[PDB]
Amino acid sequence: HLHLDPKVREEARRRLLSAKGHLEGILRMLEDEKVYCVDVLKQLKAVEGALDRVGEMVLRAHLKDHVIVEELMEALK
Amino acid sequence: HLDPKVREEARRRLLSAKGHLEGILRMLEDEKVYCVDVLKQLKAVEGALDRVGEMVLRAHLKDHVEEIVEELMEALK
Amino acid sequence: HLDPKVREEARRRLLSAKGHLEGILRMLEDEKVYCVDVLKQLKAVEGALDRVGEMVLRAHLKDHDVEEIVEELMEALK
Amino acid sequence: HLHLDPKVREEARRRLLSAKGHLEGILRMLEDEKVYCVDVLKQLKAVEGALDRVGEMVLRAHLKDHVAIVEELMEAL
Repeated sequence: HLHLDPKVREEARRRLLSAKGHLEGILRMLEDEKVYCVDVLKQLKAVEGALDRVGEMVLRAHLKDHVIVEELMEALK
Repeated sequence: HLDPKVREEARRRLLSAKGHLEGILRMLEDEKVYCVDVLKQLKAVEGALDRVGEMVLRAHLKDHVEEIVEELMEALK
Repeated sequence: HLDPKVREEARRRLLSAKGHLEGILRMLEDEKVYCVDVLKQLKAVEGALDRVGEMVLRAHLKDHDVEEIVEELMEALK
Repeated sequence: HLHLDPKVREEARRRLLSAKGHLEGILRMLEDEKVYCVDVLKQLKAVEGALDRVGEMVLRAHLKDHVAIVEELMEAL
């Protein structure tokens, strides 16, 4: 629906690849025996923080374009 | 140590979340992007992550001073 | 500027939120406290605040210097 | 259900009083004619941030106690 600026696209793709790499790390850690509950929670929050950052970039580009409301709101909620 | 059963369930759930994350990557690697669809997919993945975080916290809590609480709050905050 | 009707609705909703907030204050000013209820009341007040922010955001959006506009918004949304 | 430490109680009380003071400020600002949407959103976010701090205080106290139910807590979180 939008031809995203390659710069924002490549930037978002980099942050998600990182998020993905990080999630694969948690998956591997979950293969170990002495894995701590707190470590899992912390790392999950880290992946979440990275996704939020990508969401902001996408939201930014979406708004700049349109600056529709119900659909946007529905997505933010 | 995180319960082995929760560990297994967490692995299964995060593997799917990881697959979902790659779907978002593919959406971005396309020149045309539906920003709101992407925002929704991101929230969906965040929701799946939250559910696993919820499951691990619950087991960690059912299980259960200063050190304990301190580490938990650190993980939560 | 923020729609006059929105400012009005926002004041009414925030006045109740404030009244709710004082209730949490009274709960704490009590030597005996139900932690779980206090956590629930807080989340309830947080929800009322969110609904007001939601209303204000919506009106702000329905209305819409693109660059500057988005910059400020994202700054508010933080 | 719990005889909260006067120290924590007075601290949570002080922070809520400030939160309330801040909310009454927003209410007054909403009486002005040139109020900006972003300012309201920002200040509301500030009130929320202060409420989160009091909750983290109440949660820490709740946890220390019970570590020394899970459904009710999760339910509240």
